Amino acid sequence: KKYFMSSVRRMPLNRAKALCSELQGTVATPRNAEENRAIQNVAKDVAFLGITDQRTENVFEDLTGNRVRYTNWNEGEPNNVGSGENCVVLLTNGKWNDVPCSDSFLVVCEFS
Amino acid sequence: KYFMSSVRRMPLNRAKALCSELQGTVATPRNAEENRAIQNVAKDVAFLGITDQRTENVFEDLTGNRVRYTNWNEGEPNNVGSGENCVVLLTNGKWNDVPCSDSFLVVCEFS
Ligand SMILES: [Ca+2]
Ligand SMILES: [Ca+2]
Ligand SMILES: [Ca+2]
Ligand SMILES: [Ca+2]
Ligand SMILES: [Cl-]
Repeated sequence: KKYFMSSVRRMPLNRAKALCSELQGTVATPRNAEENRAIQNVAKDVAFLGITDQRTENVFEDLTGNRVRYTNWNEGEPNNVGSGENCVVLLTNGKWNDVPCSDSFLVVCEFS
Repeated sequence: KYFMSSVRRMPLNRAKALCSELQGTVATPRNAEENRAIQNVAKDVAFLGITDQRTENVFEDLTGNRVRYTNWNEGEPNNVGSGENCVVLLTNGKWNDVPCSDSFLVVCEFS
């Protein structure tokens, strides 16, 4: 099964990726509502998910460039505000929001 | 318990920081079964969450609890040189006490 663990500190996506990979895991990518809720269980505050539309705007892929199916966008999202929000975070209500990849949030790593 | 190994080597302080970052701790085998599980996740010599920093020759986990199960390599623990207060799991599953300042892989443990 997948196991989810949340970080203590906040960091931008690249550092989040490096953290999870240090222990041979990846940034949590929920594939369904059950997994989304499991990530919610460990995330005490807004946290990065392993999803981005960095390749093509409004086409969301996991960090391995594999287009995702399941999404749980908060109402009004994704809105790509300003210069661009190409990363994704899980809000404390379980819904998602696109944010700048350079902004800092907790990270939830995924292992199996 | 779930065990994960790092890919890079680092001293105990950085190892502890790494496991703590994801709310886990450096792996401490409580029996032969856990010892094997940790050995398998590690591809090379790795730190365990055991030290005798507080009292020499009194090995305890990172929370001060004295360890019961031990799997010392023949001749260990020997506290050689100017001292060896940390512990690593060798590639054969046995343990060796080493300087906490030295760098090895780390296996973190989660519940
Ligand atoms: Ca975008
Ligand atoms: Ca947004
Ligand atoms: Ca010693
Ligand atoms: Ca020794
Ligand atoms: Cl030492």
